[PDB]
Amino acid sequence: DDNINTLWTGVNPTEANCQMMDSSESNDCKLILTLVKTGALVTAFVYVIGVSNNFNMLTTYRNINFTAELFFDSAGNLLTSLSSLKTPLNHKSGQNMATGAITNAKSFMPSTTAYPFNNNSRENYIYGTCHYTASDHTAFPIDISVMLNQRAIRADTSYCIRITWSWNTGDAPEGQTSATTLVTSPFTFYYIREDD
Amino acid sequence: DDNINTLWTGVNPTEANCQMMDSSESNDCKLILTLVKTGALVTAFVYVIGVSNNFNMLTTYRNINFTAELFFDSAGNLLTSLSSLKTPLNHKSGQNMATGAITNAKSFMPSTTAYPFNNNSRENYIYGTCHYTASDHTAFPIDISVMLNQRAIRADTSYCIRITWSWNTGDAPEGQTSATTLVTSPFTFYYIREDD
Amino acid sequence: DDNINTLWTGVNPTEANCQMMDSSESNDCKLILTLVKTGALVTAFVYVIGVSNNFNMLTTYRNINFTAELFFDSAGNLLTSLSSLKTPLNHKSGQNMATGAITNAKSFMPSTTAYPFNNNSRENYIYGTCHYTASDHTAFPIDISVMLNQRAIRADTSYCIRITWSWNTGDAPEGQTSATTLVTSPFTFYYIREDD
Repeated sequence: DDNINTLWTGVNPTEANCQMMDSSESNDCKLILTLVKTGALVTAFVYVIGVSNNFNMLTTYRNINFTAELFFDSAGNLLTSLSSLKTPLNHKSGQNMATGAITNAKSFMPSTTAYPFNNNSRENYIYGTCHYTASDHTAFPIDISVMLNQRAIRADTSYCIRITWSWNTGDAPEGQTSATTLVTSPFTFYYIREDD
Repeated sequence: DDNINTLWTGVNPTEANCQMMDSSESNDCKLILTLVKTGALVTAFVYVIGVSNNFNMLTTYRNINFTAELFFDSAGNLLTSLSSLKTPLNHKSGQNMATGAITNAKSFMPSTTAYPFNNNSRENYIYGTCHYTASDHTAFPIDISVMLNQRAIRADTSYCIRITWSWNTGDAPEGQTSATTLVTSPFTFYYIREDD
Repeated sequence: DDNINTLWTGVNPTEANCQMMDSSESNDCKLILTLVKTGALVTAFVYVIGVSNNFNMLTTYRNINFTAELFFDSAGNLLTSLSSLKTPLNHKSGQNMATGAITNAKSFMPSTTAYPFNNNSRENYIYGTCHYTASDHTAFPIDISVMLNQRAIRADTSYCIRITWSWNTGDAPEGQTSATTLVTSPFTFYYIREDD
């Protein structure tokens, strides 16, 4: 069964499943996250679809960054209370999430052996790029940094994935006319996965 | 059988399988394309090998862009008449194309759930970069755009993939005298795929 | 068995497995390399973790380049005497290398059909980017070149893979004092895989 090789958020959820900004009253966006086991690695594919106004209007600032923090327990279960993503992940079931248990969730996690915790003498950072398309159809470039693991906030935080989208320009992607909706193009990164 | 997880053009076809330029009267290049299923995603691997003289000589201009348009039917069979690629895809058979029927061709296609159709409703694409190597061995950078399912053109056009290669420079990558075959380095992008 | 689809160095070997610099008297770094079969392609995942002082002190210079040269025989076995990597690859066994024989090693190799030997205006180099993280956590960008096949050196050198990391900047990545071990973020590239 190939569907269990995916651990994902589902494609275009009915409602916003992610609270990117602390200032928001509830989930302010749709986080689309797909994790695929591909040999010794995880293929990670992620992007964002703006939902709440204050989030979407971030396009109007010249200097912006927002982070999705995803925290997992010892079994590879998403800790919804601590994480930016507020609905747990599941296997592929069409364009949707399956509803049953997760098979070998742990082997979707970033290797603690390759990406350790609280080790000043090693690094866990992954850097990439993605884009936003403005109303004027110009490709606005978005920086993406990825930090794996690192310090664990809670006693049960056994694995970490943090994704920061940032940008810096003399000009803002968008005006105050608004009537614009923020969406990042997809970013794909790769990491080594933990065993069961 | 792993061979059915790939849908491609085959490696290095005898002669040009793609008519990239509107001005060409026939196939003017070899479009090398690999679509590999990787769980809920498709890994897409693409580059071009110039054949016709007029096509190879694009290296001599300061402002150049070319697009391969791929249209697919409801079963996911390439609509060759409408497409730049004039030869259908089939599974991996060694370094070449297999000759039988295609297994689950639709599950290679870009998801209409993730990528619905824009018929004047919206506007969008996905961005990357690749390079050309000049006779002086210097890496000339080429921009790549990818548009999924933006617009359906004929009644049987169930899926769209458009890929545009462009560059803009004060100098042309090759001189009039230093003119050789146009070849791109491979570009990889990823999309969420439709189900069977 | 999914483990045989992976061919790697293992995670964080106890001792340096790679001699990057010719000036080094023994292995001066840890080469982390993972090759995963992905249909008709191989997903190649590579980065380095510095070990020797001479190698770690590379962080203090403004213009640096180093290359890992990998040569394989007709059976797809790494030729250690010739290669920068001095320890053979094996399949996944947890966070480590398998110890037995290698299953279908040749199919992890770069296609001679796609990437021929010393053939003019044919096949191509691969260019990419990755990063080094300085003490202030600022991302220093590293250019990567990848060369497939191309020139063989010894009579049993049936396959070739070269990886060049280079950089050129107005400032050195680290200060003289704040310098620490040199570690690259992972670079992921793709090639068409030779068959069995």
